[PDB]
Amino acid sequence: SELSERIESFVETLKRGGGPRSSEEMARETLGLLRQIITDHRWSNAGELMELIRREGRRMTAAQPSETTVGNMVRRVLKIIREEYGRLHGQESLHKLLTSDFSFHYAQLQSNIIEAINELLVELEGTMENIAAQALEHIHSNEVIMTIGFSRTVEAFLKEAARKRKFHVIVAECAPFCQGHEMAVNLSKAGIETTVMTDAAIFAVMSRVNKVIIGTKTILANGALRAVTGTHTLALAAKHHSTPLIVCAPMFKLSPQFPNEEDSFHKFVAPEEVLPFTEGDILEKVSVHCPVFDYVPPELITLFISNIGGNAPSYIYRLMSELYHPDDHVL
Amino acid sequence: GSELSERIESFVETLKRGGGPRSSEEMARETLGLLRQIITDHRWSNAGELMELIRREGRRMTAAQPSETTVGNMVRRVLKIIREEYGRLHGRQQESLHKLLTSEDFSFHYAQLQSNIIEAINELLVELEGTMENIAAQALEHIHSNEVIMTIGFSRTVEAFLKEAARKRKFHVIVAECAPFCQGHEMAVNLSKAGIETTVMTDAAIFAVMSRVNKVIIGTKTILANGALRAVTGTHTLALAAKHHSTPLIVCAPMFKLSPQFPNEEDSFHKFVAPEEVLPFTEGDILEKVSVHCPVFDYVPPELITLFISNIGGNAPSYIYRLMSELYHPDDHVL
Repeated sequence: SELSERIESFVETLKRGGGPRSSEEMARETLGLLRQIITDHRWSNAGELMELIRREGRRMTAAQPSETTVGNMVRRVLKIIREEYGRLHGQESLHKLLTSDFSFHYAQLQSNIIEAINELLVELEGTMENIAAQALEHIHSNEVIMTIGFSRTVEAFLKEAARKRKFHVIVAECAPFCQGHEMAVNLSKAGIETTVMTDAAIFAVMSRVNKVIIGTKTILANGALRAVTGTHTLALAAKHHSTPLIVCAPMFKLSPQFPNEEDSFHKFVAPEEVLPFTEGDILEKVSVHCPVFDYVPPELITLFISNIGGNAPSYIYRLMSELYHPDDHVL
Repeated sequence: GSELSERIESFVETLKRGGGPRSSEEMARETLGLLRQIITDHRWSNAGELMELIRREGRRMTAAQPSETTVGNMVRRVLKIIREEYGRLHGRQQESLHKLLTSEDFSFHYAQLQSNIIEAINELLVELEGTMENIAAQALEHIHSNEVIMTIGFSRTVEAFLKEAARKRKFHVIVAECAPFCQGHEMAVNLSKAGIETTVMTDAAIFAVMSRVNKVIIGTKTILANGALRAVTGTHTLALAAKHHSTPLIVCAPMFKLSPQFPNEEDSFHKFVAPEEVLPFTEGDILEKVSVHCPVFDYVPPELITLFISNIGGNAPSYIYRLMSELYHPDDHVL
């Protein structure tokens, strides 16, 4: 019952508040939990294993829809299972239509699944290092960069680029949770000549910014972004001034979902962050809304930097085909 | 008398043959002096006869070199001055709805007229003296610290603008040479002598460098009726790149470069010169079949222009229609 209590603790942590702060920690925890589910649970065929994984994935995704990394890991494990079963047993395209199965047992499938999960974890470990390594090809000397909020990938990007180049960074605090101050302090401690501003100044100073480098929470199927609130205005200003918008996002933040799906997209938190409880009687008559995430259309994004290199949003669909099976979108 | 005719012939021959005077300010001053001499050293009875004489002289001077719009601008300014003086000293405009809802002759010689006109012309000449300094004085309210300015060709007004701004602030200026007459090198070295930290490049790199440029400050040869520009070649591309990157485009141009004509005279708009500058005569037999065109001016639509800086201050391209309505009379456009 150790696995059951681990699953319950994970679900409760997802529901109440994020234990693993970094998304990489969440992905690693999900992968470890899925590995324990595969090993400990007793299954004969591949189909029953897939349906079990689907059940726990549905529970975990229902725990917190905004946290898409859990669902991404579940779907990656499902595609790994499908690929291994196909390899040990014997893609919607025009070629397939013109040219032209579970419930079979294979004893050695489990070891292949386990080793595939292990190599997936190994790849997961070094994503930020790869992004930082390729950072130096996009920053030139005496450049001006703009960042919104706090993202570890972007700060690693900038700190690796700062070892050989001198550039200016402008960080806009992400109100109400003003986490841009922490990133600005961290970058200033590395001597990167940073500046702190509020969101309201973004369009005021974008005319003097050479390029924008941002992180994200989720990349959708069409190349759209689920980012921190205020990123849509940032992208609109960048498009207005034609400054390139670079998104430093690893491959596990890539979700096969589409924008218009149940409208449970943004995450709404207590209005105490926006309007304090000490205002008084006016709070009876005032509707306060505090979204924490924002939708960014794919046409406002210039480039995607990931552990496999640089890509355009127009190619994102292909990265969907190589990662998730079309029958695992619904989960 | 005879000396006036000799001066007129010399002026028209200098206009139609080559350069002279060097600067547009000097050309405007010479045109105004010639017009003053015509007004004084000639006998006319009515104001209409003086207007007809000025019309004939201006027609000849503009036919000498249509690309030099400053001569026509001075002629039309003198005609407007004559109209204003006759109206003020005879009775007590601009074809508005107000005049249409509330409902001429230029005879009746009045003795006090002529002298008054001369005075007005002198006033005009006075504001020709401090025009460049007036434009340059307001450079410190458009340049901020560590800015990146970009310029095309050689412009004395822009040179004075930047040299006055550099006395109290540090900024970077990129000059794109205006091929074939690479006059941007002279402006670049002139700015470098003032320690403005200037960069030189060919004007094929305008779009590549526009991504790192904060403001574009350029001169012009003529401002058209709708706010359009007749500028050196490559200015239309520069404006297009600035509009693509939404970098503000500032035009530093005096008030005597305003021409009441519209861009529908496209045939004579550009000044086509010998193709020797583009393709040398030493190419050989291929010159027999190749068509080479070397325009020195091009048309910039008003929608690509952000601001107009002149000796009367800053303005938007949407207000140009008013300024010319205060400078020229509608019946004097055709001349």
